[PDB]
Amino acid sequence: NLRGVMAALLTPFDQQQALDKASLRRLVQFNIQQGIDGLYVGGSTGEAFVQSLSEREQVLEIVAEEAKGKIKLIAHVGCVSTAESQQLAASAKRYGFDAVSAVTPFYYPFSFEEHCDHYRAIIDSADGLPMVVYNIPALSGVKLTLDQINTLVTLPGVGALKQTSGDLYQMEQIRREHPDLVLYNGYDEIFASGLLAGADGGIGSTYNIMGWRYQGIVKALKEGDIQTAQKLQTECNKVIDLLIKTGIFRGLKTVLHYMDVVSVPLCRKPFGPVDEKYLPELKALAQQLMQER
Amino acid sequence: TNLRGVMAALLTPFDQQQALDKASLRRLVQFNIQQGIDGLYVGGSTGEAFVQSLSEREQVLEIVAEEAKGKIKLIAHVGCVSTAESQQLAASAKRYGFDAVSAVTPFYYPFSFEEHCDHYRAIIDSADGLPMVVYNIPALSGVKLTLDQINTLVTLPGVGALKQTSGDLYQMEQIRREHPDLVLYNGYDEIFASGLLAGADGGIGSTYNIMGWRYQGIVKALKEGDIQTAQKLQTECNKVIDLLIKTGIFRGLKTVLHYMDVVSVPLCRKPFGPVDEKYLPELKALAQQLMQER
Amino acid sequence: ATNLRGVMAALLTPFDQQQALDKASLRRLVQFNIQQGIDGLYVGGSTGEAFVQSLSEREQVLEIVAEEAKGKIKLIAHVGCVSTAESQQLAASAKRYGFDAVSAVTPFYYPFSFEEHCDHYRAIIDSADGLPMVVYNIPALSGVKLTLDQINTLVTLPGVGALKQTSGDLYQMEQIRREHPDLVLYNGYDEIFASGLLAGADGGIGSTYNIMGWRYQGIVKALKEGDIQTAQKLQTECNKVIDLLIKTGIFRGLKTVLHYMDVVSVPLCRKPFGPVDEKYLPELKALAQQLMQER
Amino acid sequence: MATNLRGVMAALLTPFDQQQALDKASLRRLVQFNIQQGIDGLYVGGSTGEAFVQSLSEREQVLEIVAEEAKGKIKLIAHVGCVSTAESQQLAASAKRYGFDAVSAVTPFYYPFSFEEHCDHYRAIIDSADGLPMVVYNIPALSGVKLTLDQINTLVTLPGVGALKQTSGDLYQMEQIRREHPDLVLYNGYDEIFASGLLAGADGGIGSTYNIMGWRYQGIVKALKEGDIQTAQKLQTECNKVIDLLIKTGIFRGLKTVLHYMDVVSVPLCRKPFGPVDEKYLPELKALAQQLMQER
Repeated sequence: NLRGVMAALLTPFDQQQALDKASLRRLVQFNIQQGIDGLYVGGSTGEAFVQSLSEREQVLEIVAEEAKGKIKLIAHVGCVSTAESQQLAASAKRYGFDAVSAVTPFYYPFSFEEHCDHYRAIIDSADGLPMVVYNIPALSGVKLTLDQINTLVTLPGVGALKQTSGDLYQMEQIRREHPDLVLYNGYDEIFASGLLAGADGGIGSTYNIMGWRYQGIVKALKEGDIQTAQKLQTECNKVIDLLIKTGIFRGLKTVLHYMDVVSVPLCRKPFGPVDEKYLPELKALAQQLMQER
Repeated sequence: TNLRGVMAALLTPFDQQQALDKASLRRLVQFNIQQGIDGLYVGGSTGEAFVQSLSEREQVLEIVAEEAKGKIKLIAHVGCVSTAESQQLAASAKRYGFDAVSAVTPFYYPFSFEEHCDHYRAIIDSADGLPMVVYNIPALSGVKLTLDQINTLVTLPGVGALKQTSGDLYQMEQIRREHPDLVLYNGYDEIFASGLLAGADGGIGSTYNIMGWRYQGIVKALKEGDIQTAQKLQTECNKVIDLLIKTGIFRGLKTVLHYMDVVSVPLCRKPFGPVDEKYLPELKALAQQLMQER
Repeated sequence: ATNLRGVMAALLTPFDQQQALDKASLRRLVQFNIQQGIDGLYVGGSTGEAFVQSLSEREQVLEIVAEEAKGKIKLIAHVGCVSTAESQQLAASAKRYGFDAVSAVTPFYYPFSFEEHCDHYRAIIDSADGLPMVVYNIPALSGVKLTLDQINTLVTLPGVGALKQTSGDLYQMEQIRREHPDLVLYNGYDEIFASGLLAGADGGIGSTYNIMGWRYQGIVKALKEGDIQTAQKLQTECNKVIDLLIKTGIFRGLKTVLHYMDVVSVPLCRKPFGPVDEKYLPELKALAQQLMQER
Repeated sequence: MATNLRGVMAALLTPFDQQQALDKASLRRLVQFNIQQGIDGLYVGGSTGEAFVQSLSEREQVLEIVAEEAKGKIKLIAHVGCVSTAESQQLAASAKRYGFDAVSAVTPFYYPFSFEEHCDHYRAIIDSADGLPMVVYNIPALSGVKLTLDQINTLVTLPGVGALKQTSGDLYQMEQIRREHPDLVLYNGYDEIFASGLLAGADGGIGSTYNIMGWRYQGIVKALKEGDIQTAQKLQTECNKVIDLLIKTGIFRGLKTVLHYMDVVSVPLCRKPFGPVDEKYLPELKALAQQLMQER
């Protein structure tokens, strides 16, 4: 079962921008400890697009060694290139991941038929692991229609859709057309509303530092406690407001650093460092979250 | 009391000659009242105000007031590109006894934010006491405001509410967080349930004319913590919206109301065209379903 | 000329302190444009602040401009409104006043199907009673984004004799010319006039022609004689002015310059348009001086 | 002449074999083909070279081979841009080692970087270019990065920047850039508006279609220089008939196909996800190759 609340994993680096293996392992265990349902590895949040294929494979392998069998593992193997995506898909299979995922190839304009074959090819290389289609127009620049999304999710081998879109009319339409589809809400800031619209879970960057809040929203809605669901979402959004100001990945890494999970809170260039004017708020947030749970 | 609630965006019935059908207008107002609607938003996009003259818009305002003043809440959309024209309608809404005025951000010409603010100020002055409902609808106006700009508009002297026709529910939550007492109407019918959850405390929509009770049912369900009921109702509303978008929203609604014996002639004004005859069976069946449901 | 090709100024509508039409200034502006050697005037469009004017006010301007310039220069009446019926009323008036053609922006605000847009133009053409129609494509303001195929269909509708192309896409400008060798095609963005002509436009309609139309005529002439350098220098000078007008506000900046040229009595635009920022007056006054000396 | 970057330069394609691997023989043939039609230089490793579906070592291999074939004969610009600053720096150092005349980098994409981050990205690559002028690359349609004129002005005035490849159809901005930077090397990016772009202020251009008809673009430059507007328009019109076709067929694969018929490229395939050319377009593509060879 792929339904659930899963954190989009960050990739810790050292002062020289190389992978910090010890912090990667610590972050994986940290997520498992807070009760996350699984991890989405090698996606936007893992800074995969500023990593080489071998670096992405190194991360996939380490995460699997640390969490395989404990929580669900989804490997985002998407690249612009189909061949590169296939290589990562085959490696994900070798490492024992539960599923693979791929963002719609970007930069170059591709036809819908080309997108479809891209997914089919990756699915073939995944050799048995279900595919999680990844729709994120804001970053990819690829704007799919409802009909096209329906076609992609019905392709043989596709078992889920990560929907990073704020269009909750479309979210409802997708659920209506696919009653059994695993549908992950992609924008943390509308999680509650996304679930109400039809999503049955979610994948997000902020889950790394407060995943229990999202689990709390799932529970609140299940119990019909709208008040609690809204309060939790509101608190999540106060945090998201901050992270958007500071820079999301580096802000999260900085909080995790103050929690003693991540040794060095740096992202790879061109991402810059966190503006020191935000440290007081980030330190206070880490303290608050550590006390909270 | 207050302006919170579920308000239908009133349609303007026309006769075979594109002229106001007074009889059908009155029937539609009473029809909405009987559905349990909290009020009516008159003279906005749904009323085809932008293809009507000022005199025609005033006529609709006056008649609706005669039919519902004192029974339900009445909000008059007096917005025009012109500030002076908007002011004229504002003065008329006051004269007819409306509860509030509203104005879409002036469109077509690119205006600076300062000009948008002064526009609202001038209309509020002419509204002579009636609270202003700011109207954010980027998809149609082409005006894209930032959260900071929206906060400034809703805090202008005389503003008492915001009609938020935006599918951005992160911003909906941000607005609620910044203005806990603000009257906030969800503008897109298709995400009503999610909009309320995010922070809206009511809504204004075109489809309320034929199934307002369903939206009232969503408010009740969420209030009683009945998530499934709220979702099921929203799903049903969206099945209707799917159809209406295919047929054309205003004319599709008028056609359903026609089969409900409310609107004599379901036509919209040109350039709007007629409903494709192939959709009549579905619209008639829908009208039948709704009537049996209500 | 026995055709509609040429350089036509998009006429501004002078108002008094009460924001009411200033007839004396309107007449002066019309004569001023004729004196500049303009080929014609495009009346009642964006630049005339038509969308903050009533139907009767738009008609009043049409009548006056006709009284002043009919038979002297070409006159195109922009009768476009969101409403088809309202557009038809203005079309009938334009015919009665003796305008040479009518024009209409793609109806906006509400989303209309392409078929509805086509019927809209057909209806107005019917009311124009013989006057040719100038289709008006201006996506930036109207929000209507037509494809090349749709534009081709619109320009070939019975009764259509021209297209005002307010688009910065010069690939599409060339494609339109390639598909319609005889079509009258007006470049709409003053700031790319020279390049627009090179791409295929055979004339233009613009707001800034009101204060320096002779520069645009100079560009047409320069290109006709193969004097690229002169064409570029003129376009550059036009853009220096356009840079300023965009900062000050185009319509009010233009009106202010005209005020200093003793053409417009009160350089005000109608609300929500605000007044010019006094900090710009020095530059605007200097520009007026320069333009007058240039003549 | 020795250091001048102004001119008409083809955005080089990367020929592959049936297995999607680099076809060195065809790459060499394509370089010579461009030199023979009088091109002023080559822009290598950009969008057109399918760089974003190539690995760093593959991009370096192409850079090295092109240098061996054309260094000293025509100008060579190495597009070393990657989303990652470190990868870009690696390519920049290699470009200098191979003897390129300049480097270039597209604004990093996918992730929403701040303007300050874009600036530091360019500064870092410029440092690694150790002497080679930088050609800023503005192409919003593909990168999704929309810069303001003020931001473009800041970028082109960074120490070490000697040019800007402007892939934008906004000719008002093209003129504004020329007015603000009278000595800046400004390349028109959209082939379909080349003539108008030069008139607006560009002093040269870089484009994909130059690979099959570069002499036409040189013809437009000469025409405008001589004041022959009719000839300039005629050439642009013929170029646009071709561009209309390539947009329908797929630009890179359509070009490779024409080059295959001109006996330059062995196998005209692009790398997946790019699909093959729809066979219904082969008649026009073959006829185009015949026409161009006749013309040349």
